[PDB]
Amino acid sequence: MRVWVGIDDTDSSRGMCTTYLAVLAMERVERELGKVIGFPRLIRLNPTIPRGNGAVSFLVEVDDVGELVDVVNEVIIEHAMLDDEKTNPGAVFVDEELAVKLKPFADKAIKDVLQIDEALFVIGKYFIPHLRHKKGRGLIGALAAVGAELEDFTLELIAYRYPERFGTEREYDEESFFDMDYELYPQTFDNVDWCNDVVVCIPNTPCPVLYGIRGESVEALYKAMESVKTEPVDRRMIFVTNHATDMHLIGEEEVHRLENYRSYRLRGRVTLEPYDIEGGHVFFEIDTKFGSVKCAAFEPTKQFRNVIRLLRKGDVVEVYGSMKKDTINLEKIQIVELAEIWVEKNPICPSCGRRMESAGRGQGFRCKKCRTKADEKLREKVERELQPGFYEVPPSARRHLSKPLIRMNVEGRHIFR
Ligand SMILES: [Mg+2]
Ligand SMILES: [Zn+2]
Repeated sequence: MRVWVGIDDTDSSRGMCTTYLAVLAMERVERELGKVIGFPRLIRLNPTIPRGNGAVSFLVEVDDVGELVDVVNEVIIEHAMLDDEKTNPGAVFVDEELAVKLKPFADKAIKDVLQIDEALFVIGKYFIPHLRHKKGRGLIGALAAVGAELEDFTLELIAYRYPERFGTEREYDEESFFDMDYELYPQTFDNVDWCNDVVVCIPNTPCPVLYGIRGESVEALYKAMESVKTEPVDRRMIFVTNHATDMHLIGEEEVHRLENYRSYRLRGRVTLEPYDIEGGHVFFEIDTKFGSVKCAAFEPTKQFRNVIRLLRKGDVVEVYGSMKKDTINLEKIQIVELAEIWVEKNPICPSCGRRMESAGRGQGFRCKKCRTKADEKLREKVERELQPGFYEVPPSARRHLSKPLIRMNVEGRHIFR
């Protein structure tokens, strides 16, 4: 029997994660019960809920479901850090035929906020077998990993370390990764920030992941793997993911009001012009269908603040990001229509080229150093530095679910390698 297995909430801010444990589980199943069918899936959920918010599923074929539960159960007891207060493992076991009924659930988990009671209701309703070793908060993610429909998807090859070296500093050749990026980009993407000289695919944490490489094909991913120079790789796995799909984005048309803890694409026109602040942050405001909305480019977006700092009143713009504390964290932005600015100003002297000074209330204008004259004010359309089109935050600040420009089929994209 083909059964989908879902798991979340295994993470300890010290030595275990989500994906690692799912690989172990996969190994055990493969050896005790049956075969894992296809690739496992890594499903990131609402990225606003109080880094790295992702559940995992995989398809297996086994003879008996009750044994499957037990196998996974034991994997959890042995490997998950159950003592850690922020670790409430959940897992579910769903007939292939029944996964489809969970698409809406998954959707809501990715875009919205969910309660445990809902997860439980669904489980009771379909007599879904499940594990909840502590709190059942992890059953939300487990159910979502199983239900999620992936129209668009990307792949990530995740390489894990040898246990012996968990918690220690990683060893790797930096150039290795920049070189790998030159070769394969964009079949691999967002693994390096050229502008900021950062290897993005290598985490900063006491976790089992050595590196994770995002990309479009299995071919490219394994190519990336062979070119890269690191300390030895123990386990390795490719997941189909909802990374880089903007799957979390609720469009303005979809909704009456805006809420915090949700993410949006919405168009507006600038009202309150941009202004820096206290910590290296650049705010502004736009008028929208929902009224006045605060947008923000925080310090960690670096050069992306430069393009934001430009725009002026009335500019038509479309914004992408999460709402926290009633302001939108910009991930991406489109300059749609540039505001036309007219200006009436003093005439430029034709000889010396400097600005003509007034000559009195009705007396027109003059340039005294030449012997020159003119009667009416020069009238120019203001020419601004900001081109229309699309702009995004640099890779070192890309959020997991943020669809990067390179993966969009649009005109006027401004990408800075
Ligand atoms: Mg998680
Ligand atoms: Zn002059």
